[PDB]
Amino acid sequence: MLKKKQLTVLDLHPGAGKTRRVLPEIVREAIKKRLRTVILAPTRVVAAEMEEALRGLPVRYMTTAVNVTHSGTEIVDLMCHATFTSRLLQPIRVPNYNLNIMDEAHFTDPSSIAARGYISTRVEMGEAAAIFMTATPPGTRDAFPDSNSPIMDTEVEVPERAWSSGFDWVTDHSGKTVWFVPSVRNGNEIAACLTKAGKRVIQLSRKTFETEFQKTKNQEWDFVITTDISEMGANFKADRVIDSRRCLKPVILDGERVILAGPMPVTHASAAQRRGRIGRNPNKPGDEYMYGGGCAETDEGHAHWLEARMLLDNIYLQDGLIASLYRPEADKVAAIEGEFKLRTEQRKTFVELMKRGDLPVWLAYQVASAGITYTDRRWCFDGTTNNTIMEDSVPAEVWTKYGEKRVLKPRWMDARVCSDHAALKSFKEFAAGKR
Ligand SMILES: CCS/C(=N\c1ccc(CC)cc1)NC
Repeated sequence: MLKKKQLTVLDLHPGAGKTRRVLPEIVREAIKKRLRTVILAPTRVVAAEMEEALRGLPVRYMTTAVNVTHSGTEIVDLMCHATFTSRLLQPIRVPNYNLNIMDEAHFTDPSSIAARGYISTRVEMGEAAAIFMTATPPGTRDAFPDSNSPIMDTEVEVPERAWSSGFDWVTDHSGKTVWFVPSVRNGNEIAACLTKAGKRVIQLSRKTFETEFQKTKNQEWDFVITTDISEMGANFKADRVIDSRRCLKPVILDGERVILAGPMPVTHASAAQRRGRIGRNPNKPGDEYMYGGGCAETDEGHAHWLEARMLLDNIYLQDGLIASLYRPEADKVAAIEGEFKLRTEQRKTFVELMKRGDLPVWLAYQVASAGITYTDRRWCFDGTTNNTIMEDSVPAEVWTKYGEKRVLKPRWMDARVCSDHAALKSFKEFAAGKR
């Protein structure tokens, strides 16, 4: 695997030992061969689990999720997928790693797709080797792969709202369940229904993941209600997965707005990953997987692939060349390579709106390409009446940095800035000039 050119896809089934068994062997060989190596973790939780599997080995942890006193002589760096992509975009020089290892290489967030694009392009140019570790490579059509122990698979109607009757099997269970819901708001309703029935529930989503995940180890629970973020290496000591088989899909309409379409079917890769949370202990056969819908290729036309192109167009590769998306996932978007390339100043605004502004990639691009500077928030208020953001059935209001009370009405509407209470609160703070 460890030779210039060559991208290897390590596709062992979920729980086969890619992270705890194969990864340390690869790292030992890389260090023996003096290969400058990067290990890409999807989340800070996976970064912490990787330190445990790699303990002793000289690895430089470029994350605050690990508390290690480095020696300065490490030739292996470990960082999150987003950090790698972020450093590539920023003026900081990123080493030209001879070996690029991506754990949970199926992650569909824009920064993970862009990282795959950049790395596979360097490999195609003959400059580096790469290893993509995932049980579900792009384009997988099997939602029921192998497991460490047999799983009972059952197609059943799964509630997506609070219920009074008709789903006794859900609450009659005496074990631990991980339940995948299509959104934070849908999970809040199911969590409330289960709590009212006497169950102890933990909720996980992208924003709360590190803090709330600790509770799955620190306390006794009956249910974990989670969004699709738990498909990325989140390990639970559970005996059942309930899977709605649904997700929200960001869709760019007329090149002018982003809506959260659906809920709609998950991909086969997402279903296999959700199911893959259980059946991991060869001594506990019979873990259950209850699923409530079929799979579909909902990654085609999904905004994340277009956002990945906006990122790759603004990353230096060599002269005017631009990194292409990883070949198996390149047809998911219809885009011209280079169409989102920004001049140095607008590029800096683009980066700062994502990094400091915490805006979605698509929204950051619309603001930066319009020649608007980072601190100029007049665009949050001068959109059409149909772009009015609503808070509890009434127009949302903020005090501008000037001291004026105004209705939140952005020139570009992206549904992700107000898809839950937390997102709308962060967007209100941005529109007010508070970051
Ligand atoms: C706070 C009261 S309004 C204010 N600025 C303006 C000025 C003009 C207009 C358009 C009539 C709106 C707003 N600053 C504090």
